[PDB]
Amino acid sequence: SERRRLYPPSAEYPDLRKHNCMASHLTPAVYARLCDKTTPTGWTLDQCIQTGVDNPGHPFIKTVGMVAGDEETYEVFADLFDPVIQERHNGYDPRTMKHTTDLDASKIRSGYFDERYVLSSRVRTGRSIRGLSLPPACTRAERREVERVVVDALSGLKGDLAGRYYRLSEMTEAEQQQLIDDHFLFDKPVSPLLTAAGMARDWPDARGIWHNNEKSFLIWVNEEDHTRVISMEKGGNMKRVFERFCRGLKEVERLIQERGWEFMWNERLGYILTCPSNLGTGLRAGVHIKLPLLSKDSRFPKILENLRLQKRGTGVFDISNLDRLGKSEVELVQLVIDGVNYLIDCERRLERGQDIRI
Amino acid sequence: SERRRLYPPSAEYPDLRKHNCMASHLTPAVYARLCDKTTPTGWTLDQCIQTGVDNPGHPFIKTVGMVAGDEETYEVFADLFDPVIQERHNGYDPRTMKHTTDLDASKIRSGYFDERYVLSSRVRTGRSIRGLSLPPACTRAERREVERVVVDALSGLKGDLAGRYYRLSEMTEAEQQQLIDDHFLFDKPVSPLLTAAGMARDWPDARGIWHNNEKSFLIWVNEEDHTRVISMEKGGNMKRVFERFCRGLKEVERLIQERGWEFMWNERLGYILTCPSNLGTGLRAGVHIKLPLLSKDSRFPKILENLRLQKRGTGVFDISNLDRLGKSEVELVQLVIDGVNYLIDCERRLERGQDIRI
Amino acid sequence: SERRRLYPPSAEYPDLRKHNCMASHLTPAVYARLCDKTTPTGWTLDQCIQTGVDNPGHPFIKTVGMVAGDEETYEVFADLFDPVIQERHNGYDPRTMKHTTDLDASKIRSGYFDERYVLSSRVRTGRSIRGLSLPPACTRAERREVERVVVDALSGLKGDLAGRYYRLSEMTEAEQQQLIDDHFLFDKPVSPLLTAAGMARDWPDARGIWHNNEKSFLIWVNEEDHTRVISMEKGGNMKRVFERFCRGLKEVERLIQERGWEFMWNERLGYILTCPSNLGTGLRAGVHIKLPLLSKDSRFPKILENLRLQKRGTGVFDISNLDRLGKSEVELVQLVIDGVNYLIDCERRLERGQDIRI
Amino acid sequence: SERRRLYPPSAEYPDLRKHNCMASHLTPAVYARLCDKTTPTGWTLDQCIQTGVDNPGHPFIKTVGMVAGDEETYEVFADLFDPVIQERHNGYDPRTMKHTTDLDASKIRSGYFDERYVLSSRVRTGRSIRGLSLPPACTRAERREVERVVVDALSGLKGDLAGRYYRLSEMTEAEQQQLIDDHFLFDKPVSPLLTAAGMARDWPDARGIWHNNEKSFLIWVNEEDHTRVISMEKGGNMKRVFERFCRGLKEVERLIQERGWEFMWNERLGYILTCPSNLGTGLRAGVHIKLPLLSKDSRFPKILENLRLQKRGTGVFDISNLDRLGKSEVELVQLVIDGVNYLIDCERRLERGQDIRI
Amino acid sequence: SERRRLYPPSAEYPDLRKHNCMASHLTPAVYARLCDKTTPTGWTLDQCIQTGVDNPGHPFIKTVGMVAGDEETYEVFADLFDPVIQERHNGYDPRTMKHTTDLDASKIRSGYFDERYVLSSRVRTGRSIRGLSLPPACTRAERREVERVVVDALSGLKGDLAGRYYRLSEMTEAEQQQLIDDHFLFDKPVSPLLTAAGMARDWPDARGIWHNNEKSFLIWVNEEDHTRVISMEKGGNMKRVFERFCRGLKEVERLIQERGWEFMWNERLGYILTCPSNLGTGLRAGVHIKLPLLSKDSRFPKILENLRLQKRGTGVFDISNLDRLGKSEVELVQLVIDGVNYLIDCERRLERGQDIRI
Ligand SMILES: Nc1ncnc2c1ncn2[C@@H]1O[C@H](COP(=O)(O)OP(=O)(O)O)[C@@H](O)[C@H]1O
Ligand SMILES: Nc1ncnc2c1ncn2[C@@H]1O[C@H](COP(=O)(O)OP(=O)(O)O)[C@@H](O)[C@H]1O
Ligand SMILES: Nc1ncnc2c1ncn2[C@@H]1O[C@H](COP(=O)(O)OP(=O)(O)O)[C@@H](O)[C@H]1O
Ligand SMILES: Nc1ncnc2c1ncn2[C@@H]1O[C@H](COP(=O)(O)OP(=O)(O)O)[C@@H](O)[C@H]1O
Ligand SMILES: Nc1ncnc2c1ncn2[C@@H]1O[C@H](COP(=O)(O)OP(=O)(O)O)[C@@H](O)[C@H]1O
Ligand SMILES: *CC(=O)N1C[C@@H](C(N)=O)Oc2ccccc21
Ligand SMILES: *CC(=O)N1C[C@@H](C(N)=O)Oc2ccccc21
Ligand SMILES: *CC(=O)N1C[C@@H](C(N)=O)Oc2ccccc21
Ligand SMILES: *CC(=O)N1C[C@@H](C(N)=O)Oc2ccccc21
Ligand SMILES: *CC(=O)N1C[C@@H](C(N)=O)Oc2ccccc21
Repeated sequence: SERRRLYPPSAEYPDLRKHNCMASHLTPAVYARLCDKTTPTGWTLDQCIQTGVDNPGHPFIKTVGMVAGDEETYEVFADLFDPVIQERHNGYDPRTMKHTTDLDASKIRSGYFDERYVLSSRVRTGRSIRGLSLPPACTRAERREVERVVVDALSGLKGDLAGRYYRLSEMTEAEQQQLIDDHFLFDKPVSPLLTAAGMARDWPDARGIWHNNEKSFLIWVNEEDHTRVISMEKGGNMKRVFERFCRGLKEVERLIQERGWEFMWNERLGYILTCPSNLGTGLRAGVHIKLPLLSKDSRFPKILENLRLQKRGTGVFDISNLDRLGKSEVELVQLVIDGVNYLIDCERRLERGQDIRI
Repeated sequence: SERRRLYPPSAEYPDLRKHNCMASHLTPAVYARLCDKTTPTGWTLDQCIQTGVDNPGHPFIKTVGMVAGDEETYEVFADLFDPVIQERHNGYDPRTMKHTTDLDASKIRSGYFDERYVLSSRVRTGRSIRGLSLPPACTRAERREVERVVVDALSGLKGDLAGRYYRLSEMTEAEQQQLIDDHFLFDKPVSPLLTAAGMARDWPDARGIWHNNEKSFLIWVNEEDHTRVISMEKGGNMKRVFERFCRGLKEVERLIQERGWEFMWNERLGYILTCPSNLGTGLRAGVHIKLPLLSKDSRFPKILENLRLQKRGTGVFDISNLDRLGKSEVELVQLVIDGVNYLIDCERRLERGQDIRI
Repeated sequence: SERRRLYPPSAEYPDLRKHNCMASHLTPAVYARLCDKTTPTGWTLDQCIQTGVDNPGHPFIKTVGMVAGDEETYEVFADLFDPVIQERHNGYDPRTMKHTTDLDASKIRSGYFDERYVLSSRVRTGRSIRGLSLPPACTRAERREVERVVVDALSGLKGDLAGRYYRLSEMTEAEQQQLIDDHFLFDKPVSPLLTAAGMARDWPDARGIWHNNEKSFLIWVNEEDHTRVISMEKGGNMKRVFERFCRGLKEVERLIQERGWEFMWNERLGYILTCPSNLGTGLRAGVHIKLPLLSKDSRFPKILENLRLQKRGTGVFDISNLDRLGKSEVELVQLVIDGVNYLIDCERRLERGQDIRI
Repeated sequence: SERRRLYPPSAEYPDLRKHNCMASHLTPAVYARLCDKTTPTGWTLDQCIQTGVDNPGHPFIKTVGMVAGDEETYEVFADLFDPVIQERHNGYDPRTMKHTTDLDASKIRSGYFDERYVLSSRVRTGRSIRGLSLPPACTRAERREVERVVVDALSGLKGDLAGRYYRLSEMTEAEQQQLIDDHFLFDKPVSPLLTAAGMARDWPDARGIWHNNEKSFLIWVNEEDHTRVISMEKGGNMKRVFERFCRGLKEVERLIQERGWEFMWNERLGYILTCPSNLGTGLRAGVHIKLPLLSKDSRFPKILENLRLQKRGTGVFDISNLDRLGKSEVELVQLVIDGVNYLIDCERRLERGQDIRI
Repeated sequence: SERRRLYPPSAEYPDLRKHNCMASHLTPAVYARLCDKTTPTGWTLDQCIQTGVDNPGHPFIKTVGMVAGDEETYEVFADLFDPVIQERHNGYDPRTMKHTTDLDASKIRSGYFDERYVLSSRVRTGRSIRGLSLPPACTRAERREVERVVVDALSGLKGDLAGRYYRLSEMTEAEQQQLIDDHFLFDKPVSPLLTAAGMARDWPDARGIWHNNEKSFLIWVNEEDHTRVISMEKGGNMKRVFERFCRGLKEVERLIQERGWEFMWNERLGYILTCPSNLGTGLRAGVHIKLPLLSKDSRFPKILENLRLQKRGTGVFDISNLDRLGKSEVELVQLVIDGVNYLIDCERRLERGQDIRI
């Protein structure tokens, strides 16, 4: 009979009285409006907000609290994501503003650093294959398809960017631990965020690591995104690292389109990834820095805020950029270079004169 | 989205903690089983049990608490009705037992009564036109169709059983009151049972009374059933009353089938009516009796139970038969005749010697 | 087979030849147009107009004659309701005009009355929970859900507006009668209007009364609407009564949205209720007045019409406002205050000089 | 399997190589376009054109060659009917032009004729009840419903226009023949045109004739349309005939809307009837005329064409108007009056001087 | 909305109060049961019974009154046809009994007649192509397909049974009349039975006559069935006529199956045709006889009944067999031969001694 009554959407509304951006930007009207929508692959709003709902989030710590199951999610649930995307990326408006992508290593300047605290340099991005559900919603078949596509493409790389693909299922635990310690691998997700998002399913099936012979170019397959590209260099020649990064990414993309596959990408958001915080470009060019001359400073938190830098624990700190949506890859790399140059120029403990220089 | 959850059937289960036969024979399993069924016309279980649920029923008073929206109901909701029908009709089992219908006025004997307390004699039955929803569920169009069919059929009656059809909408209030007082009309339903059953809808549209010239043969159209046939006689010659009743009913049925209409009827239940208490034949042959020599008796209620008689208030009492399902019309009339003959014979106040004679 | 023919809509058209606003504003074209529409929950036009069709209405008495089964009704059947709403609320046009709601007790002035005939003061409004069918169409599950939501919300009230919820099913008949006499309860619906609308179903299941300790703030749950809020004061300090009313209503609404529920509300109509006469705000601020110095007046009905006041029997009269749609709550309260001030000022029997003062 | 192929629409195209307006205005493109459309009641193009296809039509005789099964037909198959309607009604364009209806008997003048050849006067129109399929497609139930509606409405007529309804099924053959001879009945359809359209189905069930006591106002029920209204007068006082016609038609329409029924009517076409030739108003005001002074004239057909008159065989000729769509009823009646006045003024055989006077 | 109510089937029941086998074997229960069924091609019960309903049938004349729209009709509507088939074919029971078909011309004996009244001899049968709707329901495309199949098949005939196909649309009226007079053509259907059955649609499109050079073997395409085969001989050598008939029929069937087409045929009924009277074999072997020595006999109708013969008007009488279902073709031919031999043997007017000899 059609006279049976459904649960009112308000009955399913989460209890967000002690939470922290989905919780603040989710309202009864929005949930009721989106309670019945769904992407063509079956993704639904509750699945998007499950990770945030499960984890209330510690005070003073801002977490997005949602994920996307496929490309169509950002369109179907735009009314919810858009405020979150805007709040995350310091005012960027997905509805109106547009994103531009450039990967030219000629524009960059400076590049060379000073071997004082740079230690190492790295650049990282993510890429999702179109037509395949994202890790939060991907099934075993889709995950295996992503792995096959990426592996077959990378097999065609020639020259310096030529290496091998190692499957987690076929790798010894000791070797995996050694690679993790050497910063050349990813660990099994254990924090509540990933598992609540449902991205540790079927571990370690269909997760792998492709790295070049020199180990200066790595690609994680099915860890947080369909592909996570990394260009590393145990030094401070960010120019060369970014050059290798962009050229290898271009070659990988060319090989992807050769077989008929395309990276998810649209003008409003750019490259599409799971975490809305990683939308835009996904670039996280950064470096490692030392504790002594820097830890005992006066007000570096304000300095980092002024120069748009993100400081986190190594694994001595790690300094990178904050926002990926909006600015372009070359812009973000230049910003990081200028910020680290300022940091290593005004680090002087021999004298004083820190200027911040917003 | 198909992920939304319906209200569990147990959520809709009525609160029958202070009720009296649907309440005792309705259980969570039955409601859950039938919570989704429905007759082809859209009748549902909640509609069937609404009248009983609304009225808890006074203690010591047994009411069915149920109705049917059409014929298919008794099939669709048989798992629920059948215990109620069996409990009502003192053990009759609809599932196994079968019903037989006869209307021969030759079989009856005796007939003539004594003008002591008989006063008046009456016989009543009900009939439902197949293909049309019953009064609880009938719409305006179906009610008008029932009225048209019945009126056109009765127009063809000739001879003694020839009279006129009076429409309630075209009848003065004073005339209606006079007819009601003369026991030749039906009043607007006001008791909670009928209104809760939803049978007072659109009153007085499409309700009428067809009566012969002598007013000894009446038919109420759309009051409690599609048709309520009555044969009256201000006397005690039950033989003649039943003869006229059966012959007129046969003629009316013949005229009904002439135009292609059929009375609802199936072997298990016989003629189909709204109240499950009226199933079977609907016959309620009875008479009116006096107070003085009778009310002051010793244990008449036991006598009535023993002889299978129903005593109610006139409008001095009214005595008739109890059960309609099972026994046949001739059987019920003979039982009533024998019971009233016993009552009048063993009414002796001049002496004693009541024998009950179960 | 698809060759079977449906009943033409004109066949179902009611017989309104002796009725009084649905009958005047219902025409064959409108019924034919809306004969097949239905709200997503299954509400249909015939259900809306059943209450008016059953009750022809006494001459010179204006009754709306229709009800709404849910919010979408006012949209789906707008072509029928809109003329009715406009005729009821003295020219307000739902299609074009818009409604504004304010609940500020600072704007009100005067407030204090004279203890001559004021006796008592009261304010009343209604509120419907979104996502749940209205009482005319609500099922048992939806009614229980409404009761649970309201009770859980009111449990969070603290301070002066803190009290208890009493369930009808768990309340003695004598206590209920005493509360009714004290004007602190609602009686079981018995008028034909209520029952024909199907709002007495399942009585008294899921009907309750929540009142504060001082009994100056009451809330009827599932009597005529999902919630009926009342603020009472056995005096004439309308200012304080309205202050308590608005602050308590704001707190109740806040607690409602805390759990994810929202009151039905749209700009064109404001708060959505069953009777179209109660649309807009539902406010009926009024007072009780005495008979002697007032009943024997010259042309008080003209005075009430001029000052936009409604006078009805107590249970000495009750004087309040007429229209709720259009004017705002503060506006209506101020109008009532000014009207009663005029009445108690121009009540002079010591002398004459009534001015009406349209 | 869905791989099976339907017959191409061109396969069903009729063989119209020796036909006469459907054949000229039906083309392969139109048939292919409309080969799959259908009115909600199931009417299809082939049904519309069946009557024209079966009857090739004699040369020099123009017949419409199509009919409509219901109102929606004229909308659904407008691409085919519209050229036919325009060609029939001498240039009227249904798509752009609009129709206006008036029935005032005050506007008419003259009226009185000369008892030379007028003999008798008559006016005729047709009317279709909305919501019921037209005779070509109506089933038995719909035909009976039309008859019931018309009979119940006409029962309410009072005064001069009060009479009786006679059913064909209950009328003797001799009486029917006498009525036909007296021009007070219709004969069983036998022409191939009628039967090919399927309008003689179930004869004589549900066909009747309602006529007033004076027999000056007749109504044929279910002969060519749902209703055919006729006002007759064995004389030449066309003014009185038209007055009675219009007033009786107004009363009948009022009684129709009283019960909730409406005549089919839309601005573009006016009153909707089966034959597209009868669209617009259906008025055929005319008279009977004699042979001698008129037949042996010079160029009578030219005079009729110039004056917009239609001359046909009585059952001495019968002269009326040609077009119904476009001009209004009063306009058509005035045109007929002027034409007959001119005919009876220029009929002079005593002398010559015919002027035609286009 | 799904709350709208269909017309009850009893509303559509025909008015058969003055009819004659469908009318007697159609009852309200059967019509109600079959009111919604339909063959896969859309044939419905009302279409089947339309021909009988329209024509009441003269008293003392038995007509089947129904037709079939396709092969599946006899199965879908078996509950109605089966009593009619049984009543028509003197007790044959389609449900239980089975039909056997033989066409061997060796079994027949006698054959040669006496040139006294035989005059001419003829044999006729019908055949329907499987997968194509029967003439009552066939569209233009299906009719053209039947014509194409039959013509292409007959083109392959060689030897004595070689001739030409003449299309009605391409044949002069005078030639058609001459062929009709010579008993070598069929006339345009005009009887009410045919037109009511809807088998004169689109005349003369797709109707033809294929005849051999000697004109002793004819085939009517799309006149009453898809194919009507006839073998004629202006004499009395029934043996040769039947031999040619059976051999030509076998050759035609072989050519039909060559292209992948099959004659409709099932064991219960045999060859499937429109009129249920023609079911079984369709054989009507007969002869023409003279008036003088035969008309003036004593009890010829009794003789015809006893010998199972049918006498009808020529176009002097025509005598053939009565029943086709049951007995086989050879059986029917032998019965006709024996009956005519008896007739021409006991025709003696020179003396008496008629024996009837049931
Ligand atoms: N500049 C760097 N130099 C060396 N190792 C790095 C650098 N940046 C990141 N890593 C390594 O990457 C690993 C994971 O980094 P993570 O916090 O997941 O970055 P992301 O989230 O951008 O992938 C760590 O074990 C860390 O050692
Ligand atoms: N034997 C009788 N004599 C006279 N009137 C009777 C008799 N039986 C019933 N009636 C009349 O029938 C009316 C309604 O009876 P009711 O209780 O409705 O019987 P039922 O329910 O079987 O129709 C009463 O007003 C009563 O006067
Ligand atoms: N100003 C008032 N003072 C005291 N009691 C009141 C006042 N207004 C209403 N009531 C009480 O409310 C009860 C029901 O009122 P009702 O007519 O239903 O108003 P509404 O329809 O607006 O709820 C009555 O029993 C009456 O005593
Ligand atoms: N002016 C008239 N006077 C008398 N009888 C008339 C007149 N006009 C029509 N009739 C009668 O109407 C009958 C049918 O007319 P018909 O040709 O069907 O007109 P329509 O098609 O407009 O109904 C005829 O038998 C004829 O006698
Ligand atoms: N034995 C026969 N000899 C000559 N012509 C015949 C004979 N039988 C039938 N016909 C011709 O067949 C034509 C139509 O016959 P019909 O009554 O339609 O038979 P059926 O219905 O079996 O086809 C008639 O014109 C008739 O002349
Ligand atoms: C930013 C990110 O990678 N996130 C967002 C974070 C959250 N819900 O706030 O949790 C998860 C879980 C799994 C994968 C990615 C993230
Ligand atoms: C027996 C009868 O007519 N009933 C049953 C009774 C009940 N619910 O127990 O109430 C009603 C109401 C309406 C119509 C019939 C009955
Ligand atoms: C105005 C009101 O509260 N109404 C309207 C009234 C009518 N039909 O005119 O009937 C009912 C019935 C139940 C509840 C409310 C009302
Ligand atoms: C014009 C008219 O009344 N027609 C049209 C005519 C045709 N097909 O040309 O056929 C029929 C048949 C029945 C009723 C009316 C008409
Ligand atoms: C027997 C026969 O050929 N029939 C049956 C007859 C009837 N309805 O009784 O009518 C028709 C019409 C058309 C073709 C065949 C028959």
